[PDB]
Amino acid sequence: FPEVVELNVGGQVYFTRHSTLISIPHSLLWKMFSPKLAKDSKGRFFIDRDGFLFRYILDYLRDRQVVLPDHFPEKGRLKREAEYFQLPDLVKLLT
Amino acid sequence: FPEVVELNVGGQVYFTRHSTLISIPHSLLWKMFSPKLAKDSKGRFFIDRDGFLFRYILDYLRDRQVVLPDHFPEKGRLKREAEYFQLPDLVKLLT
Amino acid sequence: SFPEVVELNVGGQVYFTRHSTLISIPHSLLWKMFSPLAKDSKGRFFIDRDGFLFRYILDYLRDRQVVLPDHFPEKGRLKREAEYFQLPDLVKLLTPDE
Amino acid sequence: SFPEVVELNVGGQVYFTRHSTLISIPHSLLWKMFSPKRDTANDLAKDSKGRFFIDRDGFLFRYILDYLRDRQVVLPDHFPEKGRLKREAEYFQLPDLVKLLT
Amino acid sequence: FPEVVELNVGGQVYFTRHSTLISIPHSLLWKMFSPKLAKDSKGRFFIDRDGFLFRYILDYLRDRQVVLPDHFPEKGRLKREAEYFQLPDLVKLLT
Repeated sequence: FPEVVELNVGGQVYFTRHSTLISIPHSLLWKMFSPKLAKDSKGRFFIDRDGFLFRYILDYLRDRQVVLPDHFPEKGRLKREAEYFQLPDLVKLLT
Repeated sequence: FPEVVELNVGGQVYFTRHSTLISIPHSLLWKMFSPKLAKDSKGRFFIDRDGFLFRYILDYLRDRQVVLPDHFPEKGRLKREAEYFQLPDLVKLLT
Repeated sequence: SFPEVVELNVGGQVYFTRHSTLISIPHSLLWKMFSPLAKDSKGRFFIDRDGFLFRYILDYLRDRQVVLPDHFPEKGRLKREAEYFQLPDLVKLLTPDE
Repeated sequence: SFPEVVELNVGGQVYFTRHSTLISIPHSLLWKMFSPKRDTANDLAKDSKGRFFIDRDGFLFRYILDYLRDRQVVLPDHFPEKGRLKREAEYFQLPDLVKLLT
Repeated sequence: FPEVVELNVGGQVYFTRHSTLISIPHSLLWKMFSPKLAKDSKGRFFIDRDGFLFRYILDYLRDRQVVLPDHFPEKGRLKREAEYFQLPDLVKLLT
């Protein structure tokens, strides 16, 4: 895997470090990006999840804490995304 | 059909796995993408439905459940979309 | 002729629909326009109307029915749009009796 | 030199309208701005994107644009800022719209 | 370093002057671009943060002040970004 990973999450393009994707052991992205996969038309790694919500999943992977926009109406949806990506501490934070 | 399908739903661009579109048998998207279609100017598969609501149709196809944003004012509209795409269990969840 | 999938620019908002949807209701304005027309700089068919309201006009053309968002504050404005597009049954659905 | 479909940037909000709509009311500001009666007249402010720029409230222009299209005013249900729009109609020099908003 | 620096901030491409990146001494971008790193697949300088919030970070580097859009819902998120980029005076302005 390259140092900088190019992702396509349900249509939205994200760039992150490989270390960020494998930062939390036993999580879904850690299982997927183990240093040892579906690709988009432009050769980007594809994740079949909501693109807009992934922005906050990424920031939780970067900081182990995520600040949400004022009057964020998708807390419950982000909790479901956190459940899918298997991030129990983020699930606890969003309950 | 490619592994990652590029969709244009009434103006809104979505990317999903082909398996996700054919996940529910006897549904409309299953009929449309059965391996045995209208295309946009940029060669994307076209769906003549509301683009904004398709976001929640996609998440239901991904998880066989969908979490909606807080104070979602388009439950009735999504129910009509679920009826069109022939997803009875999603229609039941929105009633 | 007209393509299968029509690219529209309605007062700034970009919409994509099937040509069959635009000519689904005979003697309506969109039927008159697309029966076999201004174009923007990007070559999209231009409609000089409110872009946000067109979303509900499109759904009425798709199903001959339209569900509106809860506490929709532009019922009167959509009625005016329905009048412009010459959709009498949609006008009747949006007109209050009291 | 004006295109059939004019791309406008009104204080941040992007609007698309026909050139005929902008010059529909003679002696109004948008008519002065866009009229080919200008003959040797070219300047109008443009944004970075190349769109014609109008230094006014973007949200209220929506109802100014609909008055030019229909020569009537259909407003959203429970619209509070009626005076602000009349002030916009005063700026765009639309006396008949001013009279409708009284 | 070139006069005009090409950046990739979590997917979003930004172009700025080298002087703007080193305008505030002892900040993270100063230490990164000092005349005395990570690169994207296309050879662009990579920053593993949120791409959308980074425009405001550049505005503060240019003018030493930042005007936010009316009803800006991401003040808290931009405060976290300001903390990461080590801009204490910007953090104080966002508290």
